[PDB]
Amino acid sequence: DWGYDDKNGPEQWSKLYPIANGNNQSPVDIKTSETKHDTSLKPISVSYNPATAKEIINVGHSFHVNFEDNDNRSVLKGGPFSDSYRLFQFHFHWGSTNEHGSEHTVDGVKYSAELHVAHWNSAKYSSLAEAASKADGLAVIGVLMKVGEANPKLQKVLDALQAIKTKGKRAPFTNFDPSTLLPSSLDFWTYPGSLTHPPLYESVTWIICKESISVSSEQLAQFRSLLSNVEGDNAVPMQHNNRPTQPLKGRTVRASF
Ligand SMILES: NS(=O)(=O)c1ccc(C(=O)N2CCN[C@H](Cc3ccccc3)C2)cc1
Ligand SMILES: [Zn+2]
Repeated sequence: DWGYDDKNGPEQWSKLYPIANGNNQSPVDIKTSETKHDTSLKPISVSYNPATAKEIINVGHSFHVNFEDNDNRSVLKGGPFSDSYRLFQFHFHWGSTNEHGSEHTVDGVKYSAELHVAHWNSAKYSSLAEAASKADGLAVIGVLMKVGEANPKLQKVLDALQAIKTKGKRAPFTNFDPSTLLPSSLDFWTYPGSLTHPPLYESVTWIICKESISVSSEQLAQFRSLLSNVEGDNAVPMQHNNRPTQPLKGRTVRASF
């Protein structure tokens, strides 16, 4: 299959997934001198119901927190969108050291981690599986995480990790509103892009917050403590899971501010 190590990592993904060399690949470096302000961009509005939080899962290369997505209890609206988008999961990316780990970069600056909050177009489509490969099917909020003070909002997520230490492990994760993880200012950049790992579908409208959130060095250690192996095998920590930034290929990054 695919991964983040030497033989199966980002540099080699194009062999199984040709779209990796596509025209709408993510993530990107946001150059602030080259962004175009857009007055038509409405403010981002998120309205999430904590009752939709369902489950936390170790997926080998990462972990996901999944949400019930059968109705519109948890929605994203506004920004560049006419359609309402339904929350389905959030997850993080991180790096081997504090010096890197984010996927998106801003004026060449790499952050320590990045939060992704993913949604699918339920106005246009009937399911995530239908939406996933569509140009307007997915919307992901990206939040850059800067190493510094411990983030108490992250704690419930971090506390849950001891129950899903190895690949394939899953556990209930309930009564959680992930808008509590977002920065106070929702000023954003947006561009048309892709999933940042296989299958790399060019189906994502990216919403990148200009304001970062904090994470401590020890909080990052907890991410890196997660194991990629199945229970009983020799422990293989998830050291990193961030893709290198990709060519803009003439796309414009728009700013709401
Ligand atoms: N980093 S990112 O771009 O924000 C990103 C967005 C969505 C997903 C995701 O939900 N999955 C991808 C892996 N297989 C699963 C099923 C799946 C496959 C394809 C599309 C959606 C979901 C779940 C992963 C990464
Ligand atoms: Zn992601």
